[PDB]
Amino acid sequence: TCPFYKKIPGTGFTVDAFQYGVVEGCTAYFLTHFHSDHYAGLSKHFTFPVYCSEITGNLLKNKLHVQEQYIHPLPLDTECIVNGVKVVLLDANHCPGAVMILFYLPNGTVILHTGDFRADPSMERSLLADQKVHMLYLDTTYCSPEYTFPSQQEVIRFAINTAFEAVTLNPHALVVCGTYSIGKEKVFLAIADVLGSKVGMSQEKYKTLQCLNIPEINSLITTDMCSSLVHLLPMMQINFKGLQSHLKKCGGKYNQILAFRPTGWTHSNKFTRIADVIPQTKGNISIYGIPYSEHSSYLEMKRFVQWLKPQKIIPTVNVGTWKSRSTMEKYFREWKLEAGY
Ligand code: NI
Repeated sequence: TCPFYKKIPGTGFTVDAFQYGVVEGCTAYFLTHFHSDHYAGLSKHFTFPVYCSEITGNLLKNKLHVQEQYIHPLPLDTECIVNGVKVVLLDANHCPGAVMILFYLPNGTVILHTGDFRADPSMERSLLADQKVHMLYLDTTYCSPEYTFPSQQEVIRFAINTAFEAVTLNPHALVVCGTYSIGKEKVFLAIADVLGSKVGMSQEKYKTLQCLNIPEINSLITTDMCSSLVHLLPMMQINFKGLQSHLKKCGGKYNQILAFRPTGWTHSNKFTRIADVIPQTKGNISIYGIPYSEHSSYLEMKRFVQWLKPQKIIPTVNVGTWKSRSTMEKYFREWKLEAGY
């Protein structure tokens, strides 16, 4: 049965609610982004209207084989009508195609559903500023003060400098980047751009990237592994064993690997500045763990919510345990007392 946190009250709308079969009373199913926990249940067998961004629609058609008749793409930053209700999709600063949805209810209530997001100050100067938002459905992935991380830009600058140095020292070194879903494409795109290369990958991953509306993409990526000095592999294969095996496959064209593992947070974010990062090394393979997040830090989340001043918050992440719900409720009350709403 569909949870209350996936229903928009006073409409027949749901958000990210595809794993429950037919939801009784639902006339329009929104999909915030193409991550499998959110699209779970969608397939060529789905026959109700799905509303989403253009990029998400491209993925639904080509990767999941959802029939075109049921895909309803909407543009961003544009007031649209769906089933007699005014809605706006906003960029979520998550993965490609990911949106937040603003619902303008017939009774006059305004609801923001963030989907998955990485809060940013630029959101305080969007259409959200034009009116009061009463209810917030919030991505609470990192809703605890220990979760700090660097900016995306600091992480990219580190990755670019690291790769340029290693390949200038050894022109026969290969760079490898791990991946398992869409998101975090700037890691590999920026390293390839500094090295004057295309990015090589599997046919399945190339197909995915060709759905993302990236300008000039044919100049940036290829399925010809041989021609390229930045390669993508599944995250699972970024270990000494998998990287040695891969080096064997390339026809001795490279004698060394430098690899990146973009992660979420792990325990050592608590001490180590990006400049201090050092890799794990075994012989001619070195691997760097880099904390590249597409979710809000605690401080980013707190800033956004204290700016928005919602009357009610409904979390969408870590809601399966009481302990987690209680802890989140405590932070929400702190933030409200501090900021005066
Ligand atoms: Ni996501």
